[PDB]
Amino acid sequence: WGSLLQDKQQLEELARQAVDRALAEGVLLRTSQEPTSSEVVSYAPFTLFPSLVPSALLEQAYAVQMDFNLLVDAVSQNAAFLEQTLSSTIKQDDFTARLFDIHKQVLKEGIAQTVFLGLNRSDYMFQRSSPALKQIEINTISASFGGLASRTPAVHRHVLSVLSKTKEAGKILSNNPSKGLALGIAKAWELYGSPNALVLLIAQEKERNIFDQRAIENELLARNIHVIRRTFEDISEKGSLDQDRRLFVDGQEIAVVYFRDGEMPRQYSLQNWEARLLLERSHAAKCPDIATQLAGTKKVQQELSRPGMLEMLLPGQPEAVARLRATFAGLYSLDVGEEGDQAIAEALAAPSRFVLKPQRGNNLYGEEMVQALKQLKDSEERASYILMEKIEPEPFENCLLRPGSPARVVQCISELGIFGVYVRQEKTLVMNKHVGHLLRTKAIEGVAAGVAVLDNPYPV
Amino acid sequence: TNWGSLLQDKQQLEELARQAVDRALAEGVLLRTSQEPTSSEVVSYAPFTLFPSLVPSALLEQAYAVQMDFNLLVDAVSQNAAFLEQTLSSTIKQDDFTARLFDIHKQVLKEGIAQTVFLGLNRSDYMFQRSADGSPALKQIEINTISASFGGLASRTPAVHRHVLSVLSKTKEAGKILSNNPSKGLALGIAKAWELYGSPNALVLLIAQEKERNIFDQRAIENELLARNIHVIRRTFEDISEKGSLDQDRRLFVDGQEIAVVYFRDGEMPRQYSLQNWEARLLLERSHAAKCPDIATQLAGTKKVQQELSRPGMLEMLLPGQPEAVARLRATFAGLYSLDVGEEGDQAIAEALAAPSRFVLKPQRNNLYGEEMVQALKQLKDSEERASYILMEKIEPEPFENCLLRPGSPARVVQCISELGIFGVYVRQEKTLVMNKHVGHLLRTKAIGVAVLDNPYPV
Repeated sequence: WGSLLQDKQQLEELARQAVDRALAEGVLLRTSQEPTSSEVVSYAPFTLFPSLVPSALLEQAYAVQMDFNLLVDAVSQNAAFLEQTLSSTIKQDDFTARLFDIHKQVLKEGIAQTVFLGLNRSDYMFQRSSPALKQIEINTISASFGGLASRTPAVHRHVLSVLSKTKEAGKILSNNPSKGLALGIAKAWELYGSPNALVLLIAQEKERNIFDQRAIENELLARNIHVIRRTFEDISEKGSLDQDRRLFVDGQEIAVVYFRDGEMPRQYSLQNWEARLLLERSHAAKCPDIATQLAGTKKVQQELSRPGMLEMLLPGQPEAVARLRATFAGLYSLDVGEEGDQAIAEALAAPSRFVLKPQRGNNLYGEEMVQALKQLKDSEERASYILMEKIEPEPFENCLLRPGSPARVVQCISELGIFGVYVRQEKTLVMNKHVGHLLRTKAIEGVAAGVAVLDNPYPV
Repeated sequence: TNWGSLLQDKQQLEELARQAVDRALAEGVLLRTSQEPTSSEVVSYAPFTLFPSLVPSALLEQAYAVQMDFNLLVDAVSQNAAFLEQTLSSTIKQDDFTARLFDIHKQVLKEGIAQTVFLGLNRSDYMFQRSADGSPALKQIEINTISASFGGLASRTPAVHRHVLSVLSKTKEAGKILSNNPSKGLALGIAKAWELYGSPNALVLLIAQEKERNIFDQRAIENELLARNIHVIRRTFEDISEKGSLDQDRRLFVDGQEIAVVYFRDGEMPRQYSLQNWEARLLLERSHAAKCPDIATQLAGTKKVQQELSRPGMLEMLLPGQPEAVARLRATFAGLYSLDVGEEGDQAIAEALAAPSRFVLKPQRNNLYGEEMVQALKQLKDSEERASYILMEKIEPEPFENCLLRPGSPARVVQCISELGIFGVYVRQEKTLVMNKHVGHLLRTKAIGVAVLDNPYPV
């Protein structure tokens, strides 16, 4: 479809068509100027065209989501695994220490909730081996863009239709993760067993991605389930527990706490840490619970790759273990010791093969990674980082539409996300599924730079 | 209302307003800002009401029931050269805008009309007058025969009002909001004209200025056409001057592509035309393409034609043997008065000078009330420019309370009045009427500032 654009004039004309359709379809962010206000909005950056994705790789990513849901839930329930895995990390990293301290406090007091759920997103890249599916990470707190991802297929159908490619417009895959994500919260709300109780959505006041979050709220409203949006500071001021640890905000009972904040250390303060502890101690279901946020950390991801580790967490499930392990790339501990020393030495000698990732645009490549490794080698801070195999997908051409940037065709690579939803009542899994996908695409330079834009996986 | 009376403090109102605005944005109820009217990189919501305003079912039904009569009336006017010439003979001597529209109309009649396909997308607007008995009566403000607006955004607002009522657990009331999709019906009129034109590869040409806040409303019509494999190009009058060309059969080409339908979303006001833009308007009118509207149909929507249509026996002359249609049309007419030279115009001027509260002064080309109207009438009485104005009965609906949401303005409950619009679509091949229908409604509400989008809640 690229060949049909004669020059920059035709490209800019098609880009204008795409942008106006994206806005009409609700593919929206607040402005960076006014992240607290909907009095002006922009479009969420997205690709002019849907990017080609081999059907086998998309199928493989879908086929392992229920395994990842079981694995994260198994990790969240294994106090010894979490403590052994994170012991060195919590000594160095204040953020992980504070999350772990809340986990320890609620384990000590006893878990108040009987309803557990996860809304997550497992992210992959296509490694040049033929392409192979390899996991970047799994996002177990504030799994984003399921709302906007439900709105972009119509935009790509519009762009292909403008070019009279109506057969190709029809091959774009329908995608509605926001319905599935909402249905996970709705199931947890039903199991909590208070018809008048609310869903509490924790979000900071500065939230450019509010429309993505409102999509989940709109789906719950359609099912007569009401959401209140509150900050951690609002919970510090107004939240409290009754004698049975039921959570009340503004006199209203809370059934489900849905986090869309609390993933990064700068989002906290003393009062916000106090609020996170109050929420975790409550009888409300948490999405995620504190142990499940810990299950999504880089150090857990690295330790899950150790020989025999998956078998220990998922006993007697060889097919599930095989599907999970197939997605694992090289993951290396940088902890003090000979093994961490070898990984540092390998990355100093061949920096193009590795990425340095803090326990958390913070990843380091090339010369910046080499400078950081020289500083980390004789620092106990080395426990707060992992090294990973650099995944280099085959670049391809697309046009990344972002406000303030002229429409230009550039070399790109993608990240494929699968949205997972599971719900457990006590020890019993009642829901475990995939609910849709997210393709995001970034310009290369080879290191991906700029923020990833929304895309759709065109099946080939 | 059951919903309105739950909002007792400013914090409650502001919280519900935030819910409304976020849902409106998600539903594509969008408008460019006044300061960035050429760019879609930063936009906002089209102003709208927090709640749907109460509208008597009988008045909505009456407005729908007269639309097909208005479509016949405007089409009949457009085809009656003698009626247009007699009606506007004094107007064209004084008003440059009417003179230039009329001159194109005359040049095309003299050359011969090239198109064989005709259509109108229009919007007939009403207010609810307090009648003698105290019961409201439906009275026409005007009919918009060029660039009939907001049928795209009106297709998107019902979901917003359902959301607001659902937040308040008023799900029965959310269910009673009327479904409304004028965007689809308006596009289907263009699609019918495109089918009758008979060129599978011909385009719809949408004429629009580069400075266009209401682009999203316009795109809704384009989206509906694209769903039916009909393609739109947006061009300015300046683009048509540069690139528009006719073949020996007066087929219109832009960038080598044939044009089946010219859909005007510009050209309703004099300030939109340079001399080059008037040349472009003539080129388009001379072409074989269907025009929405044709120049005669734009003239059919003007204030002077509106007033002359109220003369005794005039409807009967334009719509012979149609007594039930004539009665439905005439029922909606308020007082409309010529200000042309002569005793009658003198009588209207004297009545308004003496009792200004009863009247509004309206230009043919900016409506004047009270003291401002009196000063203007003193200046117009001994001026030939009186031919460029009509006097109209002042319609004062019963005020009611609602909350008008506008970007950058605080949420406030204020006294309001509404205008109810009905969208009309008709398509004709030569003498054969192929489509004639209503396709939806538009309720707009204003503080007693800008009219905001609303929905008529049936009572």
